[PDB]
Amino acid sequence: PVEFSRIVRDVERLIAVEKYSLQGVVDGDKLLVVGFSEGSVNAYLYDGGETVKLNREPINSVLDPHYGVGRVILVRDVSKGAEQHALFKVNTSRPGEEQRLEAVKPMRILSGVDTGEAVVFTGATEDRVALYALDGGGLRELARLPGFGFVSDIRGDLIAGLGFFGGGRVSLFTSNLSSGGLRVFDSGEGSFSSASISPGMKVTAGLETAREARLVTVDPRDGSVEDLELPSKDFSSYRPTAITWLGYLPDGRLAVVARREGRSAVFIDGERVEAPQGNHGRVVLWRGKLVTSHTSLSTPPRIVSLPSGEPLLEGGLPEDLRRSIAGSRLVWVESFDGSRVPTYVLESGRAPTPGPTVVLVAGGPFAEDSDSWDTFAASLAAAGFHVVMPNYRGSTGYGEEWRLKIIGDPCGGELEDVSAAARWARESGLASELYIMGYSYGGYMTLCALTMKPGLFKAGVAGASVVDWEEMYELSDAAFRNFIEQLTGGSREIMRSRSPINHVDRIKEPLALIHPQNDSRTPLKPLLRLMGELLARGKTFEAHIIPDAGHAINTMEDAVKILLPAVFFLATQRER
Amino acid sequence: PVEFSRIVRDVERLIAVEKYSLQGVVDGDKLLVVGFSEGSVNAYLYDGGETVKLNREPINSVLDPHYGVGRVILVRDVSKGAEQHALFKVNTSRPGEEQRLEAVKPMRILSGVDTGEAVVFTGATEDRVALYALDGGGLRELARLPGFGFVSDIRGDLIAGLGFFGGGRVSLFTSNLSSGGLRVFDSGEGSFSSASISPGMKVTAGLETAREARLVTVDPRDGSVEDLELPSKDFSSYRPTAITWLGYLPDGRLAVVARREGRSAVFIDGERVEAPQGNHGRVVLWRGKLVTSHTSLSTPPRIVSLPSGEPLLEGGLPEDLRRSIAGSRLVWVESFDGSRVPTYVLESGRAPTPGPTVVLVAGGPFAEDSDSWDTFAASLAAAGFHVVMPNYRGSTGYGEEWRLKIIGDPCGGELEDVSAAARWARESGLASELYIMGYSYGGYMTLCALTMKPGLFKAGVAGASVVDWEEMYELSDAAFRNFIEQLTGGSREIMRSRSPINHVDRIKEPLALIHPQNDSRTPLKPLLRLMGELLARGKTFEAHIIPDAGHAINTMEDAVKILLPAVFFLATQRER
Repeated sequence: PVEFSRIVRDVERLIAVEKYSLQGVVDGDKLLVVGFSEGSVNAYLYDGGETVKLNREPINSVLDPHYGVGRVILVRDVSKGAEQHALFKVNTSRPGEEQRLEAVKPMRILSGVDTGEAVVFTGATEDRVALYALDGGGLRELARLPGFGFVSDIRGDLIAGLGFFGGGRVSLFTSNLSSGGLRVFDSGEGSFSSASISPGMKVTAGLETAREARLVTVDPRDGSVEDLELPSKDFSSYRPTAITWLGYLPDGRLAVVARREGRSAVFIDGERVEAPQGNHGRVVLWRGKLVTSHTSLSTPPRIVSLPSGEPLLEGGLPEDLRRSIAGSRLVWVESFDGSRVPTYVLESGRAPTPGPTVVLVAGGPFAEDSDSWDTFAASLAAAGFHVVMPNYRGSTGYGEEWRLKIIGDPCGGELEDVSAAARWARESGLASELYIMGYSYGGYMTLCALTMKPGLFKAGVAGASVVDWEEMYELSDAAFRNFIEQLTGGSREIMRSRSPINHVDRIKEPLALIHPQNDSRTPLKPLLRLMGELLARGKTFEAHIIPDAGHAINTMEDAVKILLPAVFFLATQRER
Repeated sequence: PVEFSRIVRDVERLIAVEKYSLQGVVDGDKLLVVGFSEGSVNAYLYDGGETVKLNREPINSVLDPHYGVGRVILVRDVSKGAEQHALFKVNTSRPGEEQRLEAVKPMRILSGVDTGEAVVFTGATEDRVALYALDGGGLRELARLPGFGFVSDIRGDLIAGLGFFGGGRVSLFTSNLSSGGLRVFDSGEGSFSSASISPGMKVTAGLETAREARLVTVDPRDGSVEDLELPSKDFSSYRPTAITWLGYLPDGRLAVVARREGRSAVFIDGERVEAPQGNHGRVVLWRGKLVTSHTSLSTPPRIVSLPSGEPLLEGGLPEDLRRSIAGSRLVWVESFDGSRVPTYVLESGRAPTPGPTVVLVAGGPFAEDSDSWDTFAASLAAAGFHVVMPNYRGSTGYGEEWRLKIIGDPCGGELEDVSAAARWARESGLASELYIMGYSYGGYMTLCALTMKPGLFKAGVAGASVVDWEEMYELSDAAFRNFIEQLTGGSREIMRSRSPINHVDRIKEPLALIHPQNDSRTPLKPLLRLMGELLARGKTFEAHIIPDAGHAINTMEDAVKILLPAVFFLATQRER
């Protein structure tokens, strides 16, 4: 067959491998890392080499610590997957002892920074997206935001952040920790992707324009925007198309992680710092060393020091799993309007060529398939599927223009891009048969593909999918309502005609639906209706609804429950 | 630390182990066996060193052959699980060459016998249950049956069968191969469970009465019923409570399989024949040898020779799996009205005592938990659960009275019996925590327990369940409609108040639903509505819907798909 237990062995070990992200430096000279480890997402202190777990129960994230703070603020879903987060203070000297910050009622916590004195975060409720501050004086709403907004940085009383305030464009906003308020700075030529407040109290920001990315400095007093000149020209000669992150280190140096073609580079004051190939996260100064996270299509996220590339914290892949990843490459696929779609390809060592191939669209929109570890891809390659990961228009990493092409056109141009990648897989000799697997917006895309292009794929997996923009809209909080509005151009007609529930008649291929029951992003309710329509029309479908879980998986149990049936489904369709 | 891959390895091997049932003897000294082997239900010829697969694709069953016929009639679902069967002739000299008997439209085929000249079977369509004959003269409907009915035996032109024609009682019926018609013979004292036509053209039948079982002779000409006395008294001394099967061997000897307390014995002309402990199936004479099937709670069904107990065809369990079954016993649990519920207990070698215990109700009503192999039970024992298997009222094997107590009272006394067994598991020291898992009527029972006895189990798994008697009834064929009528006493009020869909508000425990999408016995559609109600009320639930599959699983793939989520769910609930 289908060797069920081998698939589970592989899949469970791919989930289990330790994955780390770098969050900052606390209690002077310890690293704060968030890790998938011991079967869950935990927060750890590292001093090189005890690793001390800070939380009891699994968490969802931590707020960004300012350097050397004596505490950590854990963000934990207290609603079984619906992402109503509560905040939990852990004093770094007493790990495992948590104190719920009761002043803040549960809400979808978006981002946040802890200064040591005050906790500043963005959060969404049913009625609003807001910027909040929690200090000794209690909880304050500093400003109501138009849409999704994220805190990037705080310096003194200045708060800087990124707002998604319209048309899919990203604005810079500032507020004040004392008085509050909101100053919004839009750019005419692109979107801001990252921000940090310089010692001079200006905001240095990554600006992503039509094709290129550059650094600018915004004076929040008068809104003047000037190009930031760096003492070294490595950065400008790199020609970056996206900025992952930037930050002023404690010693005043500007650290920038920028990318092109799905791989990043680290720059300090414009000077290129040697880094392992792949993608990098924030950069911290730690014991006079530059530390970052590093990942690639074959390297689970790990903490490395620069420029040596020396691992501080890494999970190692078993060798049999390493061998299953034959290799990766970037190809440029010609789409329907002559656009080239940057597609990452992961060749399985366990499949022939041509071989069964899954087009994997996970996450999105405004996500990117880069040279970064993907558990879905690895687990498909381990199961003997080649993987094609298309950066369809609406993806990030290739400029503002490519990313904005999706706005007002869900299940339009981007679906053509995904189809073009499928076609490329066959025509180039990669794929003997095509499947599509998607999660989130990708799950939405699976349903659009099967409804709009029947015959292209042999079978599809839709995880945590959008099936109806309209009912979803009705069920969404203020952040997601606004995001749907932006995505659809505020057009209720687009909401309707681009909803695959309205084109179920067209489905010819077998489909597996996987949905966490408490998903508050892509709710289950509409999915039940789709299943009724599939049943009434005699369609072949498989469905799996996962209990006490939502869009954000933070345990191995849930991860296995979401991922295993997807792989079993494909493995089984492969034998037919 | 739920070891997913370890459970998968055990469960896939437990499904994979070959399981055989004896069907008869063909072309003239070959055994006809139906086996789960090579991952599917197949028909084989066996001659004592070769096993020859007769079918191409997986089948559901074969019709009973008269000794030595040069063909086999396979019954295969041609509706992807909905159990609309076609019949397929295979000439035993040309295995793998099938010929669909196109004169017979697909229908739910219930039973059948092939004389070599004529194929006689019972079948249910939307509007009728009927006795049919297919000879060279085409298809003929011999008689319309009141409800479920099964052909038992044909001799010359006399057809004998068992009919469920009212009040849960089982009637003997006869018809004629030439003229057709229907003679029905009811007994006042009990139900007929088996029948065979003697050389003298009378019907020998197993009569199951209030407490004991006995053999009678029925003269179809005048309807006289007289006790059959046998030359040997071992059978009467045995005090059997049920008859499994009886048949006249080609030499005129009467073979009887009778059971008591979930274990059978074999008698030839009333004379006990040594047989391996457990349960036995039909008995054939093959090359001057008595051959039967044999199974026990630790022995997957196999073909053995009597009286030696010599295996002819058996799948061997791996050692590790054999040891996981610590032991079994029969206990008598006091129920709510003083009745003793005969419950089989399977102790797991991999659980402590007290230990996590699953009350397993699979199949039913009119089924029995006996000392017979159960893949669900073994696979729970292997995952570290003790298994408790109660013969609630409505079960067979303990007399007519116990079996008929369910009539008009679904989700009543029998649920009390199931709860009493759960209570006993805890009181006696076996169970540290209780779960309930059920399939088919057992699935119904899971839903009844969670709605009617919240807090009794920690969680439940309802597979292929009844959720609404009313909607199911609207979607049922003529056989199931009649059966629902019989079970509910034809009362629309019982249908309504005993449907767990009407009690969803009451569920406090996590619940996993498993359902094949084309189930035509317990349809999916009412399940979708249950899920909507569970969602709307904030209930924790897991659901798996299996594509292209129905109530009767005949492949490994489908079995894994139904069984794996059930075990994973319990194993995960166990860590709490």
